[PDB]
Amino acid sequence: THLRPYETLGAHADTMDGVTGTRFSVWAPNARRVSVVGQFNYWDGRRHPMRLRKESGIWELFIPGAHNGQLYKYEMIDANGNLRLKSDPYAFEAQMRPETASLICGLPEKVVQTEERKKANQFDAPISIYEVHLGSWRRHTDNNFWLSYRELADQLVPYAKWMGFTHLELLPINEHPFDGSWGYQPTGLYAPTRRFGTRDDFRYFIDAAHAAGLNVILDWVPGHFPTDDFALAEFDGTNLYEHSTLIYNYGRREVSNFLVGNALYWIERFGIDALRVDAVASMIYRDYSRKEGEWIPNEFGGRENLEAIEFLRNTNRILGEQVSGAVTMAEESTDFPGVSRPQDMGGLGFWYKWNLGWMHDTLDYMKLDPVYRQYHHDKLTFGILYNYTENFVLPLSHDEVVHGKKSILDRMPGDAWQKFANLRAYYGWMWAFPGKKLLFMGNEFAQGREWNHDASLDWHLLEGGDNWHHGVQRLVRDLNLTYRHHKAMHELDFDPYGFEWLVVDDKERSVLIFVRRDKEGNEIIVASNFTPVPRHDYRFGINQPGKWREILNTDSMHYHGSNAGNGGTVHSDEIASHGRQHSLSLTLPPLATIWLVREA
Ligand SMILES: OC[C@H]1O[C@H](O[C@H]2[C@H](O)[C@@H](O)[C@@H](O[C@H]3[C@H](O)[C@@H](O)[C@@H](O[C@H]4[C@H](O)[C@@H](O)[C@@H](O[C@H]5[C@H](O)[C@@H](O)[C@@H](O)O[C@@H]5CO)O[C@@H]4CO)O[C@@H]3CO)O[C@@H]2CO)[C@H](O)[C@@H](O)[C@@H]1O
Ligand SMILES: OC[C@H]1O[C@H](O[C@H]2[C@H](O)[C@@H](O)[C@@H](O[C@H]3[C@H](O)[C@@H](O)[C@@H](O[C@H]4[C@H](O)[C@@H](O)[C@@H](O[C@H]5[C@H](O)[C@@H](O)[C@@H](O)O[C@@H]5CO)O[C@@H]4CO)O[C@@H]3CO)O[C@@H]2CO)[C@H](O)[C@@H](O)[C@@H]1O
Ligand SMILES: OC[C@H]1O[C@H](O[C@H]2[C@H](O)[C@@H](O)[C@@H](O[C@H]3[C@H](O)[C@@H](O)[C@@H](O)O[C@@H]3CO)O[C@@H]2CO)[C@H](O)[C@@H](O)[C@@H]1O
Ligand SMILES: OC[C@H]1O[C@H](O[C@H]2[C@H](O)[C@@H](O)[C@@H](O)O[C@@H]2CO)[C@H](O)[C@@H](O)[C@@H]1O
Ligand SMILES: OC[C@H]1O[C@H](O)[C@H](O)[C@@H](O)[C@@H]1O
Ligand SMILES: OC[C@H]1O[C@H](O)[C@H](O)[C@@H](O)[C@@H]1O
Ligand SMILES: OC[C@H]1O[C@H](O)[C@H](O)[C@@H](O)[C@@H]1O
Repeated sequence: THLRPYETLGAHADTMDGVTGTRFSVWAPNARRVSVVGQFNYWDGRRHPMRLRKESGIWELFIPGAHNGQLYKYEMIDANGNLRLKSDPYAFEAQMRPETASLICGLPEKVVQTEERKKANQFDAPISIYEVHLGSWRRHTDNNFWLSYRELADQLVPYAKWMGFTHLELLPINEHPFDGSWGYQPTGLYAPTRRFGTRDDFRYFIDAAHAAGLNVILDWVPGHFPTDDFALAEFDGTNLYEHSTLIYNYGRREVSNFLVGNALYWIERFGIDALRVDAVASMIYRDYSRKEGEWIPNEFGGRENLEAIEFLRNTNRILGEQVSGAVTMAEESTDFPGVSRPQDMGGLGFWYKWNLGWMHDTLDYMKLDPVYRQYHHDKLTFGILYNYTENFVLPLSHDEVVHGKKSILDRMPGDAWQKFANLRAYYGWMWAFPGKKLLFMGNEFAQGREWNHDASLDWHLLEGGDNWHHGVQRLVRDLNLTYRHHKAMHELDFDPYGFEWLVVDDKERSVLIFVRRDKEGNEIIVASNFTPVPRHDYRFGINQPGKWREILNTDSMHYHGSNAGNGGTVHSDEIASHGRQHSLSLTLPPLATIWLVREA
């Protein structure tokens, strides 16, 4: 019953005696005095000094005629007799950057999650995420002004839906004061940033996404305490939200009530269908060793923060009980055990983990010159080995395209034509490899310079006639749309059944072949030739003979590939290859991957 602090704390419309006003409550149990100051009383806190309930530590007071729209603050004298104003930790709407004051409105209406959105999160579901930072995806050209939440509905959602993505993941939209944090250093946890409009424009924007068939993942930030002025730091003159840099005292009921509630709020009150936490490693460790001693099983040097580890665990359980169908995802880098394993098994309790190791391993490989990929087969092949230890998302995130890491396009080897060929052949490996898929805005049309959180994306790359960039984009649209159609590509991602090697070592040629199969037993053959060399009459074993039809060739004219493929429907011919009792002779185009389906 303390899992929706937001439903009662903060500032909410109420009616007393039949006189409309607004009701104010703030948790500040070591204050000597609290007052609401606002427009309604000309920022004079003498007028409306609040009332303390010693039992709970909450200050209360109802102001008549105070209506939503009007800015306010809490002016307290803290526990030590100092004087400061505080912004509402439960501000649902806030002034913009330097202004930093809370606007009064209430909760939006609860949003009920459809059976359709709930199926889209499930492990058997095709899950292709399109990751976006709203502040830098497009801009108005003349102004270089931000697209509003409302303009983002007009543009982003038709564009995400068009491209065939399944989900839409936004970098944090909690209110924060500086752009370059990207939103991962917040101030107002319950307020969507005013950059792009009002709280209800945000609503209108996710409602619009919903209506177009997209789920919305939201980067959630319980890991980074709010360091700035008016934040929570030393909230009532004591260390209230924080511990004696700065970490939340998660062990304290009201703080967990604050943060677990934040999750329910975003899910229940805006209809967000999934939350992700960046940098769990930061949250669950700390720089210094415990110093009480060594009561440490899973040796981590005793810098583990158990208090925080219980928090993630407890949050996942509550989110399971209370809002089933919404899910949570994590990115953790210390190889911590079982971030995506059930809490009961002792895991963190997250549903999917970002597969940072597979992204590191593949890009390195793809980085290399095609003439050396013979000596590094392991980076493609060892991926499957660890796959069944987590429920993985193949990332290609915003973090991999910034700060001196070249764009994903810049890492490819070739002379121009080569250079795009890798990408087209890469993506079609990625989409065929076990795991859900996440891709960051810009990668889809093979942008060339790094992402600039301070600028629109180089959309101009797609002005002009069909070119290399139109080809990466169109391929991706096909990868998705074919990915979504074939149960094989997504049903058994986490079952050893769903994947089987057909050619783990043909190392010299750098050729790799495997299949993905669903629960019925239908298979899809995928073939990648990671060397610029074309390959004809290539032969290898199959489990199922019959008619095989090329459903996607990475190399085709539309993607500005060679356009040279196998031709038409291929029929299996009995020859002995790899002891499978059936073999195929195929064209392995140059720097391209191939996908085959078997015609009945
Ligand atoms: O050499 C001269 C000059 O060059 C440089 O200035 C360039 C900027 O540095 C550079 O950023 C680029 O600015 C880009 C911008 O970064 C990028 O986001 C992109 O803008 C897109 C919009 O996002 C997109 O919407 C579309 O705009 C639409 C709009 O959505 C729609 O509502 C309607 O208004 O139609 C618009 C199109 O007309 O497309 C644009 C671009 O295609 O592109 C920007 C480029 O304009 O380019 C600047 C020009 O050089 C150097 O920085 C400077 O030192 C040099 O003096
Ligand atoms: O231009 C826009 C285009 O959009 C739509 O076409 C898309 C298709 O709907 C979609 O299936 C996909 O087409 C793929 C195709 O699936 C894939 O097999 C591959 O086609 C290869 C052949 O496999 C290969 O044999 C070779 O064709 C040879 C042929 O064998 C030979 O007998 C002789 O005819 O020479 C041919 C040379 O082309 O190469 C082709 C490559 O085209 O790649 C296709 C393109 O990706 O994607 C299509 C484009 O998005 C609409 O259906 C269509 O009306 C529109 O024109
Ligand atoms: O429309 C009048 C005025 O609006 C804006 O100024 C207001 C601020 O936006 C608002 O935050 C508030 O400022 C208070 C601070 O938050 C608080 O820390 C302390 O300094 O008390 C202030 C109020 O005295 O109120 C002001 C206006 O009173 C806008 O920025 C102005 O351009 C505009 O003139
Ligand atoms: O033609 C390139 C074009 O593709 C997409 O435009 C879509 C549009 O989003 C849909 O609403 C519908 O009209 O189909 C169009 C393509 O046929 C992209 O949205 C757009 O950026 C791009 O220029
Ligand atoms: O000056 C560079 C940038 O610094 C910070 O990101 C500020 O929030 C932003 O307003 C400014 O443009
Ligand atoms: O720096 C950006 C450039 O990187 C590489 O040169 C790409 O080939 C080119 O397309 C892109 O414009
Ligand atoms: O498949 C033919 C290809 O051979 C090589 O990759 C060339 O670099 C490229 O220009 C050509 O298109």
